Amino acid sequence: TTASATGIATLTSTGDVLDVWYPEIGSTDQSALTPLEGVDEDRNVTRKIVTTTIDIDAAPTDTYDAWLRLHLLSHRVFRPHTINLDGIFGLLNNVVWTNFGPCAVDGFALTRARLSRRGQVTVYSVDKFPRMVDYVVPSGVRIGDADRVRLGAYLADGTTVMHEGFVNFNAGTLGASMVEGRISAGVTVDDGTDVGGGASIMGTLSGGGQHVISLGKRCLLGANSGCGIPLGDDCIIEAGLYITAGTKVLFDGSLHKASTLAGSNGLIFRRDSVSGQVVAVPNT
Amino acid sequence: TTASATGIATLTSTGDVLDVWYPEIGSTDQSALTPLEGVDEDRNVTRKIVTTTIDIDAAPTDTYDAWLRLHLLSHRVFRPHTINLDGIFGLLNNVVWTNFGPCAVDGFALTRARLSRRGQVTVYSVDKFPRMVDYVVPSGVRIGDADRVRLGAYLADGTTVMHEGFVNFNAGTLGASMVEGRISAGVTVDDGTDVGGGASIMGTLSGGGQHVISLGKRCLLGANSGCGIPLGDDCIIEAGLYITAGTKVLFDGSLHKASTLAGSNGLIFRRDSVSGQVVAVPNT
Amino acid sequence: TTASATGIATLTSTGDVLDVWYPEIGSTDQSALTPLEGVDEDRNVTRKIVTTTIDIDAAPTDTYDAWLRLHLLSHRVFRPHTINLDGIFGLLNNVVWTNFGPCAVDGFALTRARLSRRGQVTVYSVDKFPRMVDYVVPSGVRIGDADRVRLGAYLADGTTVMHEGFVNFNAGTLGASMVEGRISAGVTVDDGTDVGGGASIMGTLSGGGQHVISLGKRCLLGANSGCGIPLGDDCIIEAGLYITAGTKVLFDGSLHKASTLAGSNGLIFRRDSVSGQVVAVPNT
Repeated sequence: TTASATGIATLTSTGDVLDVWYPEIGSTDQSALTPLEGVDEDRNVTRKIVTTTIDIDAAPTDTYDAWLRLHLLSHRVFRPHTINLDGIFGLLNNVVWTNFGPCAVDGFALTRARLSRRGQVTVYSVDKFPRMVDYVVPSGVRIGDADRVRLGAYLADGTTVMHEGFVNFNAGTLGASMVEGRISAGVTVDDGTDVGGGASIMGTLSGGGQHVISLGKRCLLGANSGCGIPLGDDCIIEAGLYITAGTKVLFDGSLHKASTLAGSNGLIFRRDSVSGQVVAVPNT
Repeated sequence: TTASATGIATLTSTGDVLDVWYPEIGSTDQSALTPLEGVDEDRNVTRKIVTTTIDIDAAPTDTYDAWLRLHLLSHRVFRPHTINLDGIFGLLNNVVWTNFGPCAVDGFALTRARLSRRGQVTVYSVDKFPRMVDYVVPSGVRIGDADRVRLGAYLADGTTVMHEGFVNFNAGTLGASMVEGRISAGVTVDDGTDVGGGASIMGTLSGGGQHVISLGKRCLLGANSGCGIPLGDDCIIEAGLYITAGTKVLFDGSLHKASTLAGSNGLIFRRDSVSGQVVAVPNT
Repeated sequence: TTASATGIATLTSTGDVLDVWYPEIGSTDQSALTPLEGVDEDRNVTRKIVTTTIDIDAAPTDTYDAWLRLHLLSHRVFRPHTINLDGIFGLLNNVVWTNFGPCAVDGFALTRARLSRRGQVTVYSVDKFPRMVDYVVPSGVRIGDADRVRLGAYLADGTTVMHEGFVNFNAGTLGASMVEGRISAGVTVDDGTDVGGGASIMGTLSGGGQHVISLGKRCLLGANSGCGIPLGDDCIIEAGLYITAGTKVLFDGSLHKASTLAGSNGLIFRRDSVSGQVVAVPNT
């Protein structure tokens, strides 16, 4: 699908793209942005209006195109998995995200020294993905510590991300959800889901499919729980319990790999003291 | 109990209250605050001195009264559960907390554009509760990442909140305590307690009482542990173990719901490899 | 070993040292820093160039010496455990880390009021250790939320610290590593290690040796796991499992304290549904 927008890019003297801000999508209005164009000699960058047009099904081909992809997600124009992001890591620069804006990692010590004549320099982050909220604040959301939501995160109207929640790029919520735990890249949860405090969805060593996971509607993951399998609607994972793809769970009298229960609806995963096993039992 | 204070409110052109700062409680001194009064045309708000008087036992009745309640907690004038907070969620506005101060969520894109003529705009948080430290820094405390303590948190002299700790409103510490994990709203811990790294107190799905919990003195919760029951003094929860209200624990030869041990003193909760159970054993 | 550097100190009118910045180590160039020297009457501090020389094997003896020690670590001049830090807690002041720089905890309310005539005051942290990145951005690293890396952290080239990672002082990575969990003071991990999301290394109640731990090369700790024992190379800890020094693990047909396996290479620690035990099995 064709998509396009007008934004303002921050460029180094090499022409490396540190960032592009697209305040809105599909718009032509350049002169909202003209008074931001210019040179910043302390940072050695220039800011320059650009117009970018892409095909969402093609892999991104340069840095401008990568940035527009992430804005399309966080503006909620497109959902996770409807935009091709292949190769995006090779298109984004590592940047020093400061109170004065993006700065190049090369020669930051000189930049810091020059900027310090204007004020205290604070570094928020050093990464290829900036903090979502500094580019897009989507409507109807709360974010308690906005360090923890990357540009490219999709947060549906009605979502709260608590301070210990985290939402990566190409990930997030498809309806109103309470996110107190960690949503890895590619993962989505649906309406009325509560990801409890410190819970992990698709974390390190949770799975071994060639393929990413999601949760359905009204799933409840307990605090400090984890989930490495796709779940359907109305599933519950007990506080403190990590269900990995390879966890053996007792369901109908025998042990089964949790991956065999992928996509189930209405299951409660919990520890069971009488059997000594993780059990999967029907939710009612 | 009657309480009162003089502060400065930030108001939108509708008269919605974005925030009130009360630098001190019970004071009359208006002209410390007069040079802050004014209009900010970029944000479209005005700042205006107010005096607010409340009864701590009555439910709050407007936004000013809500804000004073949260200041009374974080100034440590009153302890958690001695101030009525019923309805507070309906009195607080969702706000965009920026480096230029509070901004309205409605029309933030225009606000961001106007503010950007003065400097880089950074959004810290989008929420109904601001970061405590921007209103009150209570004496004798350390806070490693101050995104993680909400205004309304009560931190006793001698408390350290580590970077992965979190303290909600109406919650916190009643004596000198090390907080490396997460204290939900309504929860308090007492003197010499260590909430270990990533531990959860009263998290999502930890309990099913009609009622909130607390820990006593000198409780030690291991890293990545959890507790969904009130505990007395000198209790220990093993690292990595979540004790929910419904967890079956082996105590005196039989299995009991952990809720039956609510308020105990001197218990160690740990996994036991010879029984395959969570055991509760006497601390000595 | 003798070490020295030129920096700029922030001093209160008592001469208490709030911070020292040493932009580079072993250098004489004072006049890069002269235009920063001065008085800040709102904060009541002065900034003053200093030259500091220490012996890395001697305990630190004043505040300047403490600060240089932490810079030597985060500049990667010396590795964790090659600099004596005994007594450092008594040499560092508790500071209010603000957007205007370090401020004294004593009389902060007056400082906040004075600074507010220049702009919104934001408090980032209140602690004895500042945020590493505001003093040193080491080359070749990404840090998603830079609140979570203390000055004194050693991050090897090629390291990513994700937003829920944390690295204390005198701790970190000895080669390229993915840090998504929490590295306590004194702990190091080596090349190709992945500390999964929310994992804890040497957290509260994980151990009872008189002595700190480390992980070797290519160790994989699952999300929400924990480790309280030194491990060698190529070890794996299952997602959701905490291996404490006192955890009983099944290895060769009998139960052994995990501390007896300290320093092993090529072990996989996982829950085993058929035995009901934590097992340690060979990695291949």
